[PDB]
Amino acid sequence: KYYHANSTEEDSLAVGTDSLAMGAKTIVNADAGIGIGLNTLVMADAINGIAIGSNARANHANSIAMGNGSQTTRGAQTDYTAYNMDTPQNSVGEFSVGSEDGQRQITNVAAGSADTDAVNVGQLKVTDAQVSRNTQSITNLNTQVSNLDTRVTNIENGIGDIVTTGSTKYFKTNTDGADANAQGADSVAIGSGSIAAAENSVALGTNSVADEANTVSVGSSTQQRRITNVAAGVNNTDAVNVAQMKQIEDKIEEILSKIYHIENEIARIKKLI
Amino acid sequence: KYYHANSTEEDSLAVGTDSLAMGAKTIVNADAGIGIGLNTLVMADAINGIAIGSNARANHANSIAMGNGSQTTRGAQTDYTAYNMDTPQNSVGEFSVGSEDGQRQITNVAAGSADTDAVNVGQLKVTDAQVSRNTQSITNLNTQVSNLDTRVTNIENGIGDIVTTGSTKYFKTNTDGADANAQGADSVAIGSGSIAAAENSVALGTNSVADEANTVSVGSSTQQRRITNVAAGVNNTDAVNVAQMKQIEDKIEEILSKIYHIENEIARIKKLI
Amino acid sequence: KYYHANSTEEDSLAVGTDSLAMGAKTIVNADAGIGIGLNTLVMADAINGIAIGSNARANHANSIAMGNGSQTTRGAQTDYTAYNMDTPQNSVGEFSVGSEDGQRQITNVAAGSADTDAVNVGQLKVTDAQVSRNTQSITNLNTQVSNLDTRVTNIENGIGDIVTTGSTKYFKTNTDGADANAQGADSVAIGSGSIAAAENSVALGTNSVADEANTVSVGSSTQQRRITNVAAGVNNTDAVNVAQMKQIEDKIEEILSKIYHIENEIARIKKLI
Ligand SMILES: [Cl-]
Repeated sequence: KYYHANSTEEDSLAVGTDSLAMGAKTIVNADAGIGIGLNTLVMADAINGIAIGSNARANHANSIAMGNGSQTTRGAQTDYTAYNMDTPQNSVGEFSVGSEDGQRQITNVAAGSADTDAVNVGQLKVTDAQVSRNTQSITNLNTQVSNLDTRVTNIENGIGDIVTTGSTKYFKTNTDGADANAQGADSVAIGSGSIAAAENSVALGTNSVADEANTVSVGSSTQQRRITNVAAGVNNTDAVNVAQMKQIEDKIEEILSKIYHIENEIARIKKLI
Repeated sequence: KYYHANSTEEDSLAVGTDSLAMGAKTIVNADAGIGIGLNTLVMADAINGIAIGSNARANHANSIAMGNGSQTTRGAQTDYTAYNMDTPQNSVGEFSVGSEDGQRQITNVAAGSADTDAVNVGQLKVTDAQVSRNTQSITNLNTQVSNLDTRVTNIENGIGDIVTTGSTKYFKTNTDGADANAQGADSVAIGSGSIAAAENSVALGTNSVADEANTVSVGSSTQQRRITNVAAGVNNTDAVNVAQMKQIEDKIEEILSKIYHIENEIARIKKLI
Repeated sequence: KYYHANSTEEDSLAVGTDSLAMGAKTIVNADAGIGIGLNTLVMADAINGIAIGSNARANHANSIAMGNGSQTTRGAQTDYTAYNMDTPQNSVGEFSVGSEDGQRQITNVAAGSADTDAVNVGQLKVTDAQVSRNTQSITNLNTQVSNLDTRVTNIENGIGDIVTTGSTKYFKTNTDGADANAQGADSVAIGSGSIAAAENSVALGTNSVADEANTVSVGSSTQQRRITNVAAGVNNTDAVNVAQMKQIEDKIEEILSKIYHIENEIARIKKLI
């Protein structure tokens, strides 16, 4: 009277101590067990459970099932291991909305607030919005970087020439030895193994050594150098060249010749008295 | 007798074949259908369904609803794109906890373990912990990268100056001709078109050619150079200057003068016999 | 008759207006309230609520609970900040599957499709597959970058030391002064304060000034320089050294001596007539 049930099928059987069970062919064998509809079984004494649907099945201790051919699949789980979740978890029971051969979408759900709340598809999308933002940021950086590698790579291929041969297109030196050394104040040192030891000096050439204030050394005591292709000095502080000296040598030879003849004439007189 | 129901409202109607239905105004029209409470409708023969609440509504085949003005919204769904997946998903049914214009939070839920388990707000937080870690990693690299670009920029804007001008603040050459050439071992070549062909040599100046072991060439056969601002040599292996030579020229002129007078005196005698 | 309930416990009490309530010791105090099984309450002010299980508990307005010692924990919550949302959220009710002290895994669930669908552990795994992919990409870029910094520190620690010093391993100059200046066409200027003012000229040395076409200046009017370590000239356009000159000075001194003796002999004759 307020609980109608159209049927010509067999009796309901609420077998368990303190149990409830409604519907045709409904075998509730478990203590304090609920089950509702066409052959909703409460398997093994397996206690306190619930199955609410056509051919429903409560199989695990302290669990629930819901609907068509639904079954409890593991129930209470203790010291168990959840996905995305180091540290173990505890559970007081399962809640099935389906089966191992068949599952169910859980519609119309408000976005979780506290930690143990079902989270919906929207609350995920929000995360996945960032992953996306991030993934893009990465493609940029792989890109940006692949370029920096190229730029840096060129510097090593266009300057590398300069840092290794210590040379430029107009100040070249074919050598691989000791670094030039400009050791005195305002000194210049050109070429491997050169040394400008003195105030305001220049050491010009491989293993040149300038060891005296205000000089330009074209070599050393262990190895001098001739200077070549030098135009005749004109001013007082210009360098003289060999052709210039040659001129003087020439006048000296002319003199000696004159003195010879003079000596002859003086003999030619002395004796001709 | 153990199933009380306070009411003066109309009858329950468990209409469907094999169906159960309890509560006032509860119209269960569907076969093997359950529905419980104030006008909980099982719409269209739409089968095997369930609605458990005030004005509840089971509308889709094989589905469930729960609570105030709740409705099944799509039910079983075959080969359907599920969020985030890739391959199609199958579903035996829906389970509504609400409606299109009203939804419900699902509290007190143990963290999912297997793939088809509801995941809670905690299991998401764990993911979002990493997104955060990652996002920060990005901001760093963005920053670190930009810092490198600025660095590479400065190299590219300091080192270029050289690579084009072949010149540095302290070694300069106003020019745009042939790269200098240091072709001999340990040789030095300064300035466009210079050539240091010989062992241990220097070619000092535009189009200078030093073609002899142990020399410094200040030009070539096609164009020599004067060397200027040269102090008087003191040591044997110092370069002499013109004023120095001028001294010697001066003594020679004094000699010639003497020889003239001597010649006169010798004539002045010869003839005065 | 189709609703059996094995028990010797007290009566069910469907107290609330329009309410339903089945099972032993079941106190349904709330209007339009459902509750099913042993000792299940609907007290507090649990308007329209539901509890379906052993010792079940509907405590919050418009809410639901399900199973063993289950309780409604907050119910309808409006304009609450739920995890990850920024926007506030509305809710028509809670759905508990457990307790503040004890919770439940929700097995056998089809992957959510629309926004308000429970999402399963699988749908998360898909996300977390990318986070992983991304995290790896980061570790790479942190690496790739740590390299580039290395490579770039090096260039700075090689080249730019040039741009600061004006010096390469083989063209050094120990100086802070005025840049070099190569002002004439095809001119060369070496060292701080040097000036190559003239066509095709070289200014060799700190504050050297070459102000005449086709010259190499080793200094200036304000400060000249000796040139050292210079081999004896051989060719006409080679520079002469001092030892070369000393030889000529020596012959001149020999000549003057001769002329002295000649002069004496000439006097020795003149007067000896
Ligand atoms: Cl990420």
